[PDB]
Amino acid sequence: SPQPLEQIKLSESQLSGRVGMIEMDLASGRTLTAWRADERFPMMSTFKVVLCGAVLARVDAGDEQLERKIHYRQQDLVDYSPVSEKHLADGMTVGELCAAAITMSDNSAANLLLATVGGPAGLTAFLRQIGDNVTRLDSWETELNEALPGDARDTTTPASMAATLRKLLTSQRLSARSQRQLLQWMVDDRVAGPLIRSVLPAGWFIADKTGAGERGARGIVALLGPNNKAERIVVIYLRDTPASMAERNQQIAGIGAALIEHWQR
Ligand SMILES: OC[C@H]1O[C@H](O[C@H]2[C@H](O)[C@@H](O)[C@H](OCCCCCCC3CCCCC3)O[C@@H]2CO)[C@H](O)[C@@H](O)[C@@H]1O
Repeated sequence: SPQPLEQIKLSESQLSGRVGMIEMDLASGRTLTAWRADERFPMMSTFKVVLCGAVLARVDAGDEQLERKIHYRQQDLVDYSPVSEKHLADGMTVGELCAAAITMSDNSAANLLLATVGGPAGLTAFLRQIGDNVTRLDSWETELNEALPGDARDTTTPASMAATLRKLLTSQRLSARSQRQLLQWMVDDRVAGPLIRSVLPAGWFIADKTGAGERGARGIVALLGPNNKAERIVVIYLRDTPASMAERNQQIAGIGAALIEHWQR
């Protein structure tokens, strides 16, 4: 593979799209590779990790319980609800809703959770409160995936998202149990995790959440590292490309491959 920045540039040229990327040491927050790290990209389903961080903050405060059941109606469901549509009769616990949102990308689960934190405005307030002054959620599922050209709504930047993920996972803002839960949900991703594992060299840790949206929007937030260790946060977003989903996937994979082949800093 080319060197990481070389590969990232090639991905833009080939997709005729914008790529944004950061690679960050998990333990220290040291920024390692960066590209358009201060530019705005749709979060899409990657927002669900931040959402469940806010939910866990409420649990830690005793204002929420992972075991609390939420009940809802078929008329509440939005597009793509593989787990939540199965529980119209019995409801789902808050913990199961976060598991469905993160591990299956369930959109109605995410909306039910989003309401518990005060909606898009509440989640944005939580972000400001942890010192992310950039990331913003404005819409619910599935409008938050619209990726309107030039729109600031429902965006993050690679740098802000990486810093925020690090805060949630390691800063002790969340309790020990909550930090561990948020990572385990990402470890358990069923959408992309198994596929990624199947193609990663032996010895590499992976945890992830992916997203997809309109106008080619695509992304991944991940923890990655050799020696079976979660060493670095890698955030990669794509926007404004007409390319097939297959090609967007392949380009993100190519950027990942370049980072892995050229890991030593
Ligand atoms: O610009 C597109 C690139 O497409 C390929 O990339 C290949 C790569 O050579 C191979 O090594 C990998 O297989 C392994 C996939 C690695 C996945 C890494 C997972 C990452 C994803 C991002 C977050 C952290 C984990 O596939 C991709 C896509 O076909 C080739 O390198 C080359 O044609 C071109 O430079």
